[PDB]
Amino acid sequence: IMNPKRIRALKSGKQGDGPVVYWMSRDQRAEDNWALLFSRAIAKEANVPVVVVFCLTDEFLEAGIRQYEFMLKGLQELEVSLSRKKIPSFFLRGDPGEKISRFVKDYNAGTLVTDFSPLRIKNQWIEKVISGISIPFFEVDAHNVVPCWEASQKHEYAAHTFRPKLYALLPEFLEEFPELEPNSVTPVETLSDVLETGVKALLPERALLKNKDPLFEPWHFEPGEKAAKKVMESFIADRLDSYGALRNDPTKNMLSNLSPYLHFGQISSQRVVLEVEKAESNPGSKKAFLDEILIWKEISDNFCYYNPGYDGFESFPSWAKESLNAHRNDVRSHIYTLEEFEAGKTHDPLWNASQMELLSTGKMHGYMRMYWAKKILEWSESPEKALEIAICLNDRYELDGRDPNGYAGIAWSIGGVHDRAWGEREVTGKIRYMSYEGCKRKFDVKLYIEKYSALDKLAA
DNA sequence: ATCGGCTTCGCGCA
DNA sequence: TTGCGCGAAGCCGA
Ligand SMILES: Cc1cc2c(cc1C)N(C[C@H](O)[C@H](O)[C@H](O)COP(=O)(O)OP(=O)(O)OC[C@H]1O[C@@H](n3cnc4c(N)ncnc43)[C@H](O)[C@@H]1O)c1[nH]c(=O)[nH]c(=O)c1N2
Repeated sequence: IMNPKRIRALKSGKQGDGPVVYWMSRDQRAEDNWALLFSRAIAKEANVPVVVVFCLTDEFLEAGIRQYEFMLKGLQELEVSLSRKKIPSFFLRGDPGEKISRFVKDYNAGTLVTDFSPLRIKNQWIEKVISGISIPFFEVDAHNVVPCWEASQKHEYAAHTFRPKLYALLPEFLEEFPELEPNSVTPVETLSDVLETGVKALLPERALLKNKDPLFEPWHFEPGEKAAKKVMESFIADRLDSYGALRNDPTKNMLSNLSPYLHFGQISSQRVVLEVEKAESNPGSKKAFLDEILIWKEISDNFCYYNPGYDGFESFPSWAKESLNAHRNDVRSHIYTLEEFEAGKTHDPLWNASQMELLSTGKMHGYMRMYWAKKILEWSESPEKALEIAICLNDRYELDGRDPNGYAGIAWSIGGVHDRAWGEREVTGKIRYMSYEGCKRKFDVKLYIEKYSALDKLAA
């Protein structure tokens, strides 16, 4: 009934006479969720209800109010969404490995389902969970069109080798979603406290302007499943046609803007591809866009899955390692610390501008992110430091941060992963180089700089 | 084979 | 700002 290559058995065994509970984690949405549909499926063939369980963890302390509210404001809207289909959602606070354990016990779950994520800490949690349960345990890729473990059984060296695999698998996986049928059988803190608690927890780290005013502008992106869908519709109707020709222009904003929604799972990219595919646009712009949400977004999962040190210098390709190592003792033009990068006090004002876009909006322009990471590698004392600075700023300040897409982007920029070797230079070696004067022939750099000049002088 | 083609490069010049 | 060919560069896969 559903394509069963989207399921992997974690733990086998006997079905409890209790509810089917979805350990929701990555795909925080009620529609177009292959994982919650699997849950409803084996629930219905069991005459049991489905419930959903979410577990909140101290990981929010590692980022910002901006993300925590994006996720929490979302989950309030999910709660109404599930409840109106008779699906209870329960919200746990703590370590999954040992609270999902207690839950499975306290409620005698018939079976357990979770979505798929390649992040290391999730594979730790699944382990702590299996060790402590005896009921079955399933994982479902609800996040990729083509399940990650089916797309490829190895690390793909680049897109041109991955892309033929994905598209061969595409006609059998690109399909429509079925309706989420409500519970036939009507079947731990409240959500409002966790929001306010967390906020009081994070306020003293809040980026403030020099006049105590918060730096973040929460209005560029309304959180939520509802909201996500208006973003994609308006993008397919207004911006898709221009995506190819205007995407590399930080002065326009012809991006789809879906990445904070995708990251928190508030929208499936399968619904997106689906709607794009029937859309009558420029074939140029579709291909470019399909390629970003399909090849690049998914090889970003393949990356982390097959490379446990996805955030490490060790996961760069051999040639990139030799090159950067050969240039470790090169004199650097400038050397900034994390904090000088952080507050945009470099000599480059294009760079500082993108540091200001990231600080205030929560979302740096896809093209600028690539310049940003490279001038970090140029102006830091070592690669490993460069890498560690760009991760830290990516996850602290991007709304889409803490994401497979993030590590594999940084790897690309600093370490050449999924890229190729270019003319050898000082410091950066054979890693692909970008310049301010290459930026000038592509967009009106002065316009970008002008937009974010009013922040730097009043940052501290 | 073994060779072309490779996300998002820079640069000069029309 | 446009595009177009060339440049330096390591390596996958048909
Ligand atoms: C230095 C640096 C740092 C990061 C990233 C790249 C670079 C160069 N990326 C990837 C990319 O920059 C990001 O996905 C886009 O900016 C998404 O913004 P839009 O949704 O507007 O993209 P746009 O509308 O152009 O593309 C649509 C979608 O395609 C996918 N996509 C586009 N560019 C991609 C890329 N380079 N890699 C993978 N998937 C891509 C994403 O799902 C994106 O939502 C990333 N992404 C992310 O979600 N979180 C992050 O924290 C980072 N970090």
